[PDB]
Amino acid sequence: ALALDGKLRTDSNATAAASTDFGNITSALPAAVLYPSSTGDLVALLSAANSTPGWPYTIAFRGRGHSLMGQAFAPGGVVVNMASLGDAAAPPRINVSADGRYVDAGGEQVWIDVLRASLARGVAPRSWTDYLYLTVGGTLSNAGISGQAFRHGPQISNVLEMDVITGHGEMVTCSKQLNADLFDAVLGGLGQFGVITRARIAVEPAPARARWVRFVYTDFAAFSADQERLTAPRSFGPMSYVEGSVFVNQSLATDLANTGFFTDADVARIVALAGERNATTVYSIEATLNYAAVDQELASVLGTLSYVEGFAFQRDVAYAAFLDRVHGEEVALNKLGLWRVPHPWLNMFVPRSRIADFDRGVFKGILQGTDIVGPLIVYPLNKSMWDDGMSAATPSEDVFYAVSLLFSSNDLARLQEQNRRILRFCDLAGIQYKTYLARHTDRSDWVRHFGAAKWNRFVEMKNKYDPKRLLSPGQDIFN
Ligand SMILES: *Cc1cc2c(cc1C)nc1c(=O)[nH]c(=O)nc-1n2C[C@H](O)[C@H](O)[C@H](O)COP(=O)(O)OP(=O)(O)OC[C@H]1O[C@@H](n2cnc3c(N)ncnc32)[C@H](O)[C@@H]1O
Ligand SMILES: *[C@@H]1O[C@H](CO)[C@@H](O[C@@H]2O[C@H](CO)[C@@H](O)[C@H](O)[C@H]2NC(C)=O)[C@H](O)[C@H]1NC(C)=O
Ligand SMILES: CC(C)=CCNc1ncnc2[nH]cnc12
Ligand SMILES: *[C@@H]1O[C@H](CO)[C@@H](O)[C@H](O)[C@H]1NC(C)=O
Ligand SMILES: *[C@@H]1O[C@H](CO)[C@@H](O)[C@H](O)[C@H]1NC(C)=O
Ligand SMILES: *[C@@H]1O[C@H](CO)[C@@H](O)[C@H](O)[C@H]1NC(C)=O
Repeated sequence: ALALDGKLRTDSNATAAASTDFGNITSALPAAVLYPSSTGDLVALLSAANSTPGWPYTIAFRGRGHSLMGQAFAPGGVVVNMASLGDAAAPPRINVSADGRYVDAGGEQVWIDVLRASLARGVAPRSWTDYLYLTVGGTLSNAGISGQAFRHGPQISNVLEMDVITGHGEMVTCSKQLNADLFDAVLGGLGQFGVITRARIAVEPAPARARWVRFVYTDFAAFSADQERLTAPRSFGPMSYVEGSVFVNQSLATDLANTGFFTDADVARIVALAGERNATTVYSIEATLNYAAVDQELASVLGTLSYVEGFAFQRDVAYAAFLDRVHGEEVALNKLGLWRVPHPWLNMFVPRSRIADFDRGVFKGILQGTDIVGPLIVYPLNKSMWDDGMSAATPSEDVFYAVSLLFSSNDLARLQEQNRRILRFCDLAGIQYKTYLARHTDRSDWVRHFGAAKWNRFVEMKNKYDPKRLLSPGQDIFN
């Protein structure tokens, strides 16, 4: 039925393209790839899967395949090429509401396109990812975090409603008011319960510009205290975005230059500072203020901080240019063949009470004396802005840190071993971290990830919405 319409492809080129991801570490060939022209095609697949005894195929939903460890694969199954839903010129897959208070976006749509459509109506989503070439459905199946999340929550806290087709092949509209169980399950739900075909995203009046600062520290305690100050509830302070980065001594000049923020003269000044202080690690807060009034507002906030005097660095850019900053980084790295490489990324949420310990063991310990390529990102988040009824798992403390160690790769085995060593350190130290963007490979690890109560809920939702255990098998939770 679908295959004859050219939609279900089994040819080598189709299966090969759906067999690798951004991680570039694991691969798994699907039996077939669906190229749906409409949500009707997805209903048809899931309905067939639901109603057919001896249905052979697991089903994954490939967004843009930005997964690190095969989460978007369907080994010997069917991968849905979600992008196909956006092929047709009409009808539009992104609709800003009549009053401009939300934007409807297809699950397959990339956030960069949501941005552009929103800005055309003078509005924009409030909560982002660092990198915009990711799908709406993909980030919402994880959490979606960036420097705005401290004050607006992750992207999953900025969804009004969704259309989801479940593993039963039923199209369901869900929200806090209707089918809330599915709504909560799908958000951070790792593609386990159904496919998001549309999500209603909160927007705000679009700021025109961002004053964009980097502040330099040699002292982790000062660096982290200041991040916590900037992101503390008052309602929040003036900063629109707060992240941070870590720079190890061995690759200091190189890693500073690789931010794309510091000029060569800037780098030289920071290298000189680290030298005089014999610092093994340098830290930088990255913050923005969306908008002479800016000058005074910025001066007032900076006055509350304790970065090294002389080491505030400023840029002033269009809001959209700030948001899409990493696109330029990809273009540059790709030209040098340094983008499409293995990415043994380590991402976790570390409770505030143990972040100094993590710094001691990892940044001042394990990572020392290595050539680091890729950003090491660290910044606090506020639990209050997360909904613990949703599937996403976070640490128990009111404040926890996003720690994203974005290693680019004989190097791969070394980096993989290093990541195991970091996790070993955390476990031995009794740090109650949660992984993010990682898949686990046995039951006990997944149960630990969610905790007993949330796991049991996760299973209840799985039985309700995907009883055959077909969906997103690359997460290795039920497969
Ligand atoms: C590649 C990368 C990823 C990334 C990032 C920067 C880069 C260069 N920066 C991020 C950031 O700042 N903050 C953040 O939260 N995440 C960031 N990411 C990671 C990214 O969110 C994940 O890669 C995520 O998976 C989104 O990527 P993508 O849209 O390409 O989705 P996928 O990898 O193909 O699929 C992931 C899982 O979700 C299921 N899925 C996909 N679409 C749907 C829909 N529509 N409905 C239900 N489930 C869906 C897949 O089956 C798979 O399991
Ligand atoms: C954006 O809005 C348009 C309405 O203008 C939606 O287009 C309709 O979509 C349904 C099914 O998705 C079709 O049966 C109709 O024929 C379409 N109407 C028009 C006027 O073309 C579109 O679905 C919306 N997009 C999203 C993702 O919500
Ligand atoms: C959570 C996560 C994977 C964030 C990734 N962020 C980024 N990923 C790749 N390049 C970047 N440059 C700045 N931030 C970058
Ligand atoms: C990673 O990318 C390279 C191209 O540089 C490719 O040859 C290789 O097969 C990929 N590996 C995986 C597991 O995706
Ligand atoms: C799912 O399958 C069952 C048969 O066990 C059937 O009763 C139901 O109609 C199916 N739903 C859809 C939408 O295919
Ligand atoms: C920083 O690393 C360089 C080698 O790359 C070394 O010469 C220097 O001693 C290191 N600085 C400190 C204080 O660790």
